Amino acid sequence: GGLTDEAALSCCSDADPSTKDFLLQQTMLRVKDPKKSLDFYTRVLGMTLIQKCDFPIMKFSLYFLAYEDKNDIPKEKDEKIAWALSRKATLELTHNWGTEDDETQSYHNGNSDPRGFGHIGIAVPDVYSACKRFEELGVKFVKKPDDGKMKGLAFIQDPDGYWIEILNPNKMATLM
Amino acid sequence: EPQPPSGGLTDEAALSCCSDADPSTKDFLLQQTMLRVKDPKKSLDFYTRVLGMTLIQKCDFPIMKFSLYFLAYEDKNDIPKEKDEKIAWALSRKATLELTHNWGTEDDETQSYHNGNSDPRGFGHIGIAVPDVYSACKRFEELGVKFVKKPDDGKMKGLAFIQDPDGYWIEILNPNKMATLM
Ligand SMILES: CS(=O)(=O)Nc1cccc(-c2cc(-c3ccccc3)cc(=O)n2O)c1
Ligand SMILES: CS(=O)(=O)Nc1cccc(-c2cc(-c3ccccc3)cc(=O)n2O)c1
Ligand SMILES: [Zn+2]
Ligand SMILES: [Zn+2]
Repeated sequence: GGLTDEAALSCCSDADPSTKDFLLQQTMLRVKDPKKSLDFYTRVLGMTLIQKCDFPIMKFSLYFLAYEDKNDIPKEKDEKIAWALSRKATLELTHNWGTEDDETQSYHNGNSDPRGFGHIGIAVPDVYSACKRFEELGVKFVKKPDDGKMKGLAFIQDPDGYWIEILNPNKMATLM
Repeated sequence: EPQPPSGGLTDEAALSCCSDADPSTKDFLLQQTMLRVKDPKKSLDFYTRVLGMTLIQKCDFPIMKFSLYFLAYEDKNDIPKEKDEKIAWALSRKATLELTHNWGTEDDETQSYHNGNSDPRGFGHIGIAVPDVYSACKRFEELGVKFVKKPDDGKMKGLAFIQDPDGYWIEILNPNKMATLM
């Protein structure tokens, strides 16, 4: 069986004062082709590319996507990195150079053997209107809002096949 | 001297693939990152005691034999007591971690999840911004935390990777001391 609410609470500790300003800054996913991924995250999902970092010595690039206003991105280089890497809730897309030209290469989404990571999730004001727009855009669905047991909750996929949950926080309590 | 090769995209080519955010997406937020955890007792102790996150919501689904534990950097005094209000508040917080416990995994010694950092790769890590990478890592060392990369080991100094009980990687970074690494 699972843990009781009390058994879970007993495993939790209060926050040490040295961690009081820590923030959950990024989730990193590797992407085969950044051209496809940037188009999906910006045009389809509405995120903004807030920082791009190239590491020629190590043959990779990092793309930082976030729900931020493009006009808040600083003009100066060093000021840019400090601002982008201090935003909460960013998505870091790692492009290992050359994967886009390797026809046999693909990344694993974590939802089949071996499992681990499952998904990222976007909270939206209306799951149905968001998903009607995704359908019009040709987005691939793992779960349409009214498919299966949990109504009003969807899973779409990005170009690498990573799962993205689409949820409305105000319509979740009814699923319990 | 000759310069190292320049692969991938230029800044301008990357921006050629970016479109302005559609106004219908104006209120969207990146709410959660889901990771499967073998033993929620160990994971809750790690994320709360070591990292200072708070358990904001616990969901149990007996028919499906799993539980969800939502962790976030939120004040515990902001957690509503009433069930419906609590769910709406927790699931509307930005930057939460959803830990999935498939019941029974904690009893199976031969069971473990994949961290995405060995074949087959995909997900890499979550990352926490801190005021001081060095003092945070000194404390993690005192607490017996497993490291992937100490701050001054490897190519990029002042950036660390630790691991949680399932072996997922967690980057520890100070955004004010990253620009000097370029
Ligand atoms: C066991 S699994 O790995 O297949 N995952 C899974 C399956 C079904 C629903 C949800 C889910 C529910 C909920 C939820 C539903 C109702 C109330 C609160 C949370 C939140 C959420 O983020 N997710 O992903 C998660
Ligand atoms: C390419 S990889 O799969 O091996 N991952 C990886 C390894 C080491 C560091 C970084 C990193 C750097 C930086 C960074 C460093 C300096 C300046 C700007 C960003 C940010 C960041 O989030 N990460 O993860 C990423
Ligand atoms: Zn990172
Ligand atoms: Zn989820």
